[PDB]
Amino acid sequence: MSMSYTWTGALITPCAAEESKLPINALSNSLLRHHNLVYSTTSRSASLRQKKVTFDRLQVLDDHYRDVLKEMKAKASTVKAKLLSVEEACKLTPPHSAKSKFGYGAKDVRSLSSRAVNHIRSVWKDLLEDTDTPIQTTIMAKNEVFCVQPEKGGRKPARLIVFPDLGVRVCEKMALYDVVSTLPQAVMGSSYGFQYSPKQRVEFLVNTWKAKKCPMGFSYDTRCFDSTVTENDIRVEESIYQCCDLAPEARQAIRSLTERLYVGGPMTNSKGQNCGYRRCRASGVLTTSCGNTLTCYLKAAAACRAAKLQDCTMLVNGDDLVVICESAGTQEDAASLRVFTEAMTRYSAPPGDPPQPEYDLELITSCSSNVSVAHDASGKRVYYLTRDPTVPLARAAWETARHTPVNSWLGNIIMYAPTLWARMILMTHFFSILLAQEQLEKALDCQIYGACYSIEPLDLPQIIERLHGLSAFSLHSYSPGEINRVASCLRKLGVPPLRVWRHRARSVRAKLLSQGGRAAICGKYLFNWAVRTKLKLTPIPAASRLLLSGWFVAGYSGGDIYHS
Ligand SMILES: O=C(O)C(Cc1ccc(Oc2ccccc2Br)cc1)NC(=O)[C@]12C[C@H]3C[C@H](C[C@H](C3)C1)C2
Ligand SMILES: [Cl-]
Repeated sequence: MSMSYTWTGALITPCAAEESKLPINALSNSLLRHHNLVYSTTSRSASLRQKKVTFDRLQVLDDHYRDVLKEMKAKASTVKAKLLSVEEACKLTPPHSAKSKFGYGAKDVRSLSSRAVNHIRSVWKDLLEDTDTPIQTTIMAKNEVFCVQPEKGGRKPARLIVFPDLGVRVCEKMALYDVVSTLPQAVMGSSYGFQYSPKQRVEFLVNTWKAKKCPMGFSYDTRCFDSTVTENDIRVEESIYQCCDLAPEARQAIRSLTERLYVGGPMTNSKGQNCGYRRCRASGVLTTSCGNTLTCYLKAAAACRAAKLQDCTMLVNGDDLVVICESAGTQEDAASLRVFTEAMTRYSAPPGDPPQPEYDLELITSCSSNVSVAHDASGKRVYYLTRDPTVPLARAAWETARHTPVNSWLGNIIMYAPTLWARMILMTHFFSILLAQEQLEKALDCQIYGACYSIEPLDLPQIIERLHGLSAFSLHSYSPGEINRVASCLRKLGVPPLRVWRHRARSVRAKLLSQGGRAAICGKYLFNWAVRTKLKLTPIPAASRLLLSGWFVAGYSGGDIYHS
């Protein structure tokens, strides 16, 4: 019986200028034409999200709960985590990270400047000596682009982001970075979804589905997960971390950061005004992904035991949960789900949209995607993940008409490379401009699982072949449903139908060819689909000579992480 937030009256303010509408770049229209369906959320709607996230939490724990928890601790107690030298942690800080309120900035932290490392050290020392005073935090409204869908009641309010000053953030890395990158995997084995690259996630889903006599799966959408995480949920997370073999110093920091940061604390807007008090999960700390995954898995697994799902498998990614089990008859299934929801609700994690049993894999949506099918060169059946490309496109359009620090279009191209909307529209549309500006060599930033990475377009082919396999360049005969969903979308937004992109693709693939080197290996593999005479595509050598290690290991959303 504790509120997720208390508010003072202070508005959530923006620090910069917030553009809500698409500018009208002549280039933007080379992609999307109905630029009035595209929109970005601003701190103008923050008060609506505030109502949504502010609620009371009732939570009753039980035997199933305690049994699973105990099993988790057991596995946790077999993990050993080290600390991180100020230096080591400083390197994990993104070049563009928010500057500290204490004189220095991101580059100063990255460049191990003196003033910075001195504050970072005073902060660390303060964590060891004071284990009670609530650390201060800032609450900003996020600004993400979407498309207008009248079927949902128009537009959606901006999401909130709550984070601590850069000093603290670098400490968090020193104390927990190694833990949140190892504890998760060790406690929930194969259920931990961040250990998989696209090719592996698909493989884990299909295999698990096909491994059931009469498969039955569902996705469980939790209404505002972060807001439901109770203080006991966070102290429980801590007790799990504490199971690891930690340095007496790392233990004091972890305990101190839990009591002072994670379990809640006060918030101020950009103007330094007292905004409110948080008593639920902070969206912008390092343990956000690890914490949500651990806690989402804990409750879910215990609910499976109250509902009696038969031989079930779970795949968790933060607050995103998908469950596949053995069917017990459509009616018994519907009922096992209602008890599942009832158990979850008791664990302080009610849902938004109530879960619904599904019997067709390709009709399940987890991590905003679904399995679909296509065929490789030798006409073999190949599975891959995809989604409605509306948002992806509406954003790929906004990022063409306004410069953005991190661009999703490159993340989508990588993660959804085998899809047809990514290959015929994204690759085509972008490698296009990266020629009308000669930037095939210029590295660009993008996020994956939260971690930030610097990637060069000219390396996409090797990368893709690594996450999706070589088939991803020769997939044909896509399922009609999919082909149709994309086409339907393109018509909605105003994006030239697939045929137009086929033409553009042949062209682009050309200027890229009559440019040889690497720009021609991209036009060769990334566009072998826009030419009748299809050249033979074989294993890329420079595809092995690349370690994508850090990539798919753990999740770091809101963790202010930068991988190099
Ligand atoms: O922010 C995150 O924490 C985050 C998590 C995430 C988890 C599981 C996924 O499983 C899938 C789902 C479909 C295909 C393959 C795989 Br493994 C995909 C993404 N998003 C991104 O990494 C992304 C990467 C790229 C593409 C999207 C949007 C932005 C840019 C954020 C997800
Ligand atoms: Cl179909």
